[PDB]
Amino acid sequence: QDMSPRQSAEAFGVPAVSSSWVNQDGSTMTLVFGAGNSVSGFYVNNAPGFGCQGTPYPLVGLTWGNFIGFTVAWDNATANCNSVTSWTGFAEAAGSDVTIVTDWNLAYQGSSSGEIQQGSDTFTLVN
Amino acid sequence: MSPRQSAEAFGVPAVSSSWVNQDGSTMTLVFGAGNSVSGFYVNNAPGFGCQGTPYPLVGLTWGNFIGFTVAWDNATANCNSVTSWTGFAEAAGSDVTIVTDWNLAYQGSSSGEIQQGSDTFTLVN
Repeated sequence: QDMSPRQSAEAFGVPAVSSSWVNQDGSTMTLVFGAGNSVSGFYVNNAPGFGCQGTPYPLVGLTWGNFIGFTVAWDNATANCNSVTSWTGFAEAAGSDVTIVTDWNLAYQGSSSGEIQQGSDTFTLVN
Repeated sequence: MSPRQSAEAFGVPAVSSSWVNQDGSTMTLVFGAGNSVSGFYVNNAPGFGCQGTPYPLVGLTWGNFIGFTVAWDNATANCNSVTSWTGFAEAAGSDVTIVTDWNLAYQGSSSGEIQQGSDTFTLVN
């Protein structure tokens, strides 16, 4: 009874196994639903005041129903910001639109010792 | 990046490690290729459904930084919700601690909600 990739995407509230999104800062991401409640994809940060912008970083997570969680480690071939971010949240469908309401935490190296910064991102489905 | 090197860099001298948080919740972390962590989590925290049964976890690390997610769905119990943790490991002698913050996305009183909390994990072996 493992949910198919397509069943998982439908439960989240999107038509296809892959979906494109944009947040309030114009950061973009693509989500790919797989077997085992799996979430894969990539993230492109556009948020002012952050490093590691404008290039894709892998994301991995899990999902159940309209709930999701996923992590991005800020290392790729182009740059490194020695940090990790996770998002957790819920999808809301309305008409032909979907939004994901998330909260995030970011683990990074403070000027002294490890620190965890927090925020919220709202993502809308790009059709 | 190889598993053991990732695990090392996190502060554990082994690809497989077991942890327990302040409330008695347990998890096993396996460092895989690249930046991957995979394992299982047993929630023994007061007041949550889905106690005492193992759920898959997945995440990524970089250095002593980690993020991982658990969907509260398995064959025993479904709590229609997901939790992610994000934090950092600190090593003292052969002790290793993970300080994390977590978010739980769930179906609240009248709509989706996100509850926040903090877990500290210690390395057991």
